[PDB]
Amino acid sequence: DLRIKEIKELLPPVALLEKFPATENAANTVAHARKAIHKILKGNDDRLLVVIGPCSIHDPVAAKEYATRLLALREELKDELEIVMRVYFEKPRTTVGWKGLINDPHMDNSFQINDGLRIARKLLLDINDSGLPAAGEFLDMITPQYLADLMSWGAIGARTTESQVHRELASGLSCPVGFKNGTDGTIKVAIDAINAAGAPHCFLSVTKWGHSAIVNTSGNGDCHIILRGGKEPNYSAKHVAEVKEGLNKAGLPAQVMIDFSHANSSKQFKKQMDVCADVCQQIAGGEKAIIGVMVESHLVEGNQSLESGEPLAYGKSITDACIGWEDTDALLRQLANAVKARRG
Amino acid sequence: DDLRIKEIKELLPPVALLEKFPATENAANTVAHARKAIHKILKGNDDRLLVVIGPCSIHDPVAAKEYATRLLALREELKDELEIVMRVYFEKPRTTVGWKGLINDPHMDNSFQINDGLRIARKLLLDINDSGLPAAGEFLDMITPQYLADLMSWGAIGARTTESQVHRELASGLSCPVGFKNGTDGTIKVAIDAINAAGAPHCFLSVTKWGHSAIVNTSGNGDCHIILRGGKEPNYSAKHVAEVKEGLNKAGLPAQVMIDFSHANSSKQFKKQMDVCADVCQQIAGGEKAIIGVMVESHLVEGNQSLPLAYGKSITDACIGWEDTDALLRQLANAVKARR
Amino acid sequence: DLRIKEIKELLPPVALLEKFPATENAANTVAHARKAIHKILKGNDDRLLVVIGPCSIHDPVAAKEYATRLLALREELKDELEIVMRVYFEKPRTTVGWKGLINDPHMDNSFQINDGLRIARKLLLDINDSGLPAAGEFLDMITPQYLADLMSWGAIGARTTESQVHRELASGLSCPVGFKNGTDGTIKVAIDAINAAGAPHCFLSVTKWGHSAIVNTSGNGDCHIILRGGKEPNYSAKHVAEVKEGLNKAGLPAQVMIDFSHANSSKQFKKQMDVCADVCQQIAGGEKAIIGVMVESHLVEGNQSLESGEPLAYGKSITDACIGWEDTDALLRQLANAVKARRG
Amino acid sequence: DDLRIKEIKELLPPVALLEKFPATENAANTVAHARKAIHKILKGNDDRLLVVIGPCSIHDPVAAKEYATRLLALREELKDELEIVMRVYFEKPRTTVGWKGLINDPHMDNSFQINDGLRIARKLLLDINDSGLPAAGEFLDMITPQYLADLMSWGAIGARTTESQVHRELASGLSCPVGFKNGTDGTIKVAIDAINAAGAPHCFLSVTKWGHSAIVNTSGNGDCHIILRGGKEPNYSAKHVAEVKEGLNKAGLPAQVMIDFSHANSQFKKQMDVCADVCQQIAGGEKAIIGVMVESHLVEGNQSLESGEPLAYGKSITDACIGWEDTDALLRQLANAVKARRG
Ligand SMILES: OC[C@H]1O[C@@H](O)[C@H](O)[C@@H](O)[C@H]1O
Ligand SMILES: OC[C@H]1O[C@@H](O)[C@H](O)[C@@H](O)[C@H]1O
Ligand SMILES: OC[C@H]1O[C@@H](O)[C@H](O)[C@@H](O)[C@H]1O
Ligand SMILES: [Mn+2]
Ligand SMILES: [Mn+2]
Ligand SMILES: [Mn+2]
Ligand SMILES: [Mn+2]
Repeated sequence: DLRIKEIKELLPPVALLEKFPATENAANTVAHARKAIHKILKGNDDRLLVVIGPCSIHDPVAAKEYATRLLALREELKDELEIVMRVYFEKPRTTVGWKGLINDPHMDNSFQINDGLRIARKLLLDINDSGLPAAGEFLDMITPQYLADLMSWGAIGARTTESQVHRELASGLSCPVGFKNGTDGTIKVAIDAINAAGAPHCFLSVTKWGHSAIVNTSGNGDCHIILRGGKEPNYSAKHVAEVKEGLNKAGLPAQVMIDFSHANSSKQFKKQMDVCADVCQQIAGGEKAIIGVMVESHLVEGNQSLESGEPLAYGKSITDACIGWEDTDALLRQLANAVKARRG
Repeated sequence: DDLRIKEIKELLPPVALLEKFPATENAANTVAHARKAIHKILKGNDDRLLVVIGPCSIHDPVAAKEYATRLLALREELKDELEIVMRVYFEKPRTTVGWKGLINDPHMDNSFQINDGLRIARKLLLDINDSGLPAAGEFLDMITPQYLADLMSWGAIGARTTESQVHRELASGLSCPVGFKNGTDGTIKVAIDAINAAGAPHCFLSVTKWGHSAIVNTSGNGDCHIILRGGKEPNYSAKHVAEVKEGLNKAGLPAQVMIDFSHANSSKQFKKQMDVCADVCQQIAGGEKAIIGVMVESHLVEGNQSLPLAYGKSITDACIGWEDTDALLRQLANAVKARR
Repeated sequence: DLRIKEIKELLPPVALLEKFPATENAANTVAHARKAIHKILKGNDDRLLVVIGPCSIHDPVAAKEYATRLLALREELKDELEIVMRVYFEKPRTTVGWKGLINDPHMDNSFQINDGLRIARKLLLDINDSGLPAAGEFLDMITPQYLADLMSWGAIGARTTESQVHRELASGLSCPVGFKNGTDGTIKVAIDAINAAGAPHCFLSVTKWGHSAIVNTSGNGDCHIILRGGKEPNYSAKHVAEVKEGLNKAGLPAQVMIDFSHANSSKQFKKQMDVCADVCQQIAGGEKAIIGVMVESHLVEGNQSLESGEPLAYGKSITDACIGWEDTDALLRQLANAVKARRG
Repeated sequence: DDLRIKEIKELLPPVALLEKFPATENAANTVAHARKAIHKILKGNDDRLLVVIGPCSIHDPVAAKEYATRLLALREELKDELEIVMRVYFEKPRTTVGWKGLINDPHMDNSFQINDGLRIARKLLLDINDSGLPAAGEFLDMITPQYLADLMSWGAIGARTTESQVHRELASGLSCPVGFKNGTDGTIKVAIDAINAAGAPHCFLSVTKWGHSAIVNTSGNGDCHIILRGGKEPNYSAKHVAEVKEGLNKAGLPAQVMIDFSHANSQFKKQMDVCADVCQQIAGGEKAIIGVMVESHLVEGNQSLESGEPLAYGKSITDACIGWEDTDALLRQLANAVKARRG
């Protein structure tokens, strides 16, 4: 082990589950949201799943204010929207940068992972306990053991849709799971992923106790595609119809989640509003295959760079740029009205 | 919690397999020598060719040992041209579902006797290395590596996981050199990004030799390289090799490549492997120095079969047989002779 | 494992440490009480260490009511007495019986030890946070990692004083440790234990992660004897003189803690008051060797049987009989008066 | 706080030693048959005598295997009268300090190479059982047994821990029979309590074969008995045996004893005198004596490890033992006393 420079103690998941147990409210929130999303995926509910929130969480105070504002819209638009808050801790990049809230909660490159896990789990508990469901991103096979019991929906990392170990992971998760399409806009890997995750699997994994074990999963039938764009945006009606034809040819439900950001928005946060406009039209004219959307959203629009010896703007992303609260309110109201038009 | 987790069973920790199956002196010397040789080839201070060759997947230790005894003869004969390393792959990534290799399911009956699989796999790897033959594997599983990596002289991150951050992290901490396949579509960038990440230090969650999760800090691995394995069309041609060399130079990496003759470079047809050998041999005989290694899917008997089984025949991808193997290795040795 | 019927999961110490961390005041209570006892054992404080409280804890509610009453007397008498509450979670039996709160918190042979550890640590934390230090018998080889950081003083029981694993345990404990003499009255085993515990040791133990490990200890110089009687009581001046000589002969300071209960009362709880009368007269008369006493004390006197199935009376021991609160108050004032007269 | 904890180092979990040194078929058969034979002697359906004999402590695996081969000859030959089991103890519980034994200090230099020592001790136990000779251990810790107890056909709880609840818990869950030494006052009440305690089921914390702590439940071990080892005076006479028997009957326990010829009942050669008295009792019809314990080595006596001089071969570095010639004689005497008791 000449390339392993140090090994350091890691709190076991049981220690974070005992320090931060789900309240009865928190567990009810997760349970209710997982069932609602399942009913939507089965086609038995016609509401739209909306996953919306910051690119990444770097400040629990701002995240709790965001959650309060979002929860108010969630109660008001519940007839049309199943609103879930995006609670992502890290923005994966090949480029250098902040490794996110779990790795580096103090944002200073100290890799204080035990602190990060405590802060992240406590934030998830508080949001769920307030009544707002949470959506997560699964980047690795160890982190989910500390947090997934507070997640109502998750996304597998776009760079690991094709990976057997991430698919094995999805097949045993208690929540619905979204797989992003290919970076060139094709959907073949994502369909392979939905199929693989829907099968039972046996593989190695760390347990709640911090020990590796052999685990058997049931398979996960609540997996769906996330359209995030290829070279160009792929949110249009032509693209949606192509993806629906692929999903039918593959014997899968012809339903999609559309990610309004990044490639689909051309990497300018404001263009999420344009994607909204298009997708709302598709929903208002009777598109039932669009069962969800994902939006990058924060209190304060835009973004900022993390800098040594310097304070940061409150509520503003330190990773990718997000729409701010005003646009977020308008966007949610637009989608709600679109869901209405489609129904009567 | 755990409504899709059906069962949780005990798993031997790496320390028990390391204690049951300690490296002999001979196995350890084999691994060290082979790592130094591949490092020398990668530093450019050796004109020989790294040849990673053998079954697509191990599924029968007895046939594997016959193949190794046969391959060891040629490794010895062709020492001055080739650094021959046997494919000993215990883990197989599926396009969707299927048999995942000896470790996951040694009895090939969906009994998933992974403690058995680890015992069998380690014993096989130890005997091979102990006979003097170095070994190569794909590192797919995040947990299994600690049971075997000390007996591995070279590793691969598959095409379907080259883009994975956890695999890049694992590579940053391995004691052996590592090849990264190109993407399934043929994309070269993902692999260049993996090489850059694997050479950097990382800090991440992982599992110790005691079976416990821990925080690990790695040093970074400078001995990583790309493996051309094809996309929609093959990418072994001199044109593709030139393009990849220009990409590596742009990325500030050494302009060096290993060429996988199988998978999408052979269009999943085992005989095209000899066709690619012919084409690749020409590049090497004409002075191409950027080709530092190749990989070939080879077995005792050619072709493949579905999962009693036929002896010497692959139960995953189709392989060339022993006779075409001998001929291929001699073709590569001759091309190396000519290059210098 | 033919005689092993079942193996069940156990929360690791870090889980209990994370769920119930020491407050600042709890940690201050432990640090100050250990320092004050060390000062007494070094000869630099003339006050009396008093370890007093229930034979066993079986009910947090009565334990906390008790703690409030004792805290008020610790505050009023602290110029004379260092009062430390008996908070015993583990009981050694002559053959079989209820082993205490941790082993069987619901007192019904359901052995819900994970519950018992949660209950026990929460209670220890509440008592220390209130300002009252706590004493415990260290019987089990695994439980200490869940509690020792909240213990200001520990006892190795008469039945285990001779035990090498218990001496090793003591050699690595952060708190002072008393060794009872043997059940037949033998003094030499406690003297040997003190000497063994003062040396460093290397032995197998379990870590805060719940894994077995090799540990090295520094040795514990804050060990002393506890006189608990034998076939006959051994609290009297004749016996104290013999023990001081025996300690000096073995190169140990002539210092003793006197247990008023167990064999020194012939298991008759009211006689603790007679032991008290005699020891107070020793202390008031000038006996410096008596640096501590121990007393079995509860809200209500006497004891009661678990086996009858009757609902338990409040504040009343289910193990050895104890003096009630009124006797306890009179006893603590007697001891404080004796210490004052010893100084005068 | 951990002020008095200087260092924490890695420990192989039992599964690692079990995987490196698995029981052969022969070792397993030896353990099973010896345990069943001792159960039959304790239930009173075999008239043979349990003989636990061998070095006070094992410090040299080579010498132990030679003694084991020598004793194995005597086992087969006297097998109709005696169930011979080798004493394979790794340490001498020492009043307060000294050489700590093979598991702690296999290299005998205070380097505490416990992982080495566990390997060496499991390998020794495996080889001895595999050859056909059962082995007897002393259970001092609650972690060591997990590495070794499957290769043990009988065990003793140390006299300094007979009273200890945690060692009684351990006994209640052991797969082999267990003896409890008397106290030191030569009294038997703590040992009677230990047999009653260990006979009951318990629930308690223990370390598993995976090296993790867990909650275990046990069934209770009905195969426990007393060992008479003396105190300030020897307790091996027929008078003492009669007192112990009335005490066990009064407590509702089977009236049977094991007599330890050494220690306080002992002067290593006085063990030969205790054999002399014990044989007279057994020949004269004493059924209650179901076993004996004898400290024996290749070479009689003992010797000091803190001298700086090379140790003699096959000679104890702890308590003094009888040597091989006296060992053959004692065993034949016991076989003859058992013959006289029977026919
Ligand atoms: O500081 C929180 C910020 O939230 C924004 O959405 C809002 O426009 C700002 O006025 C400010 O309240
Ligand atoms: O949240 C912890 C995770 O952090 C990621 O950045 C990393 O890729 C994983 O290996 C894991 O350590
Ligand atoms: O066999 C190892 C044992 O060694 C003993 O000397 C010690 O008292 C035990 O704690 C245990 O470490
Ligand atoms: Mn983003
Ligand atoms: Mn293949
Ligand atoms: Mn009591
Ligand atoms: Mn001895």
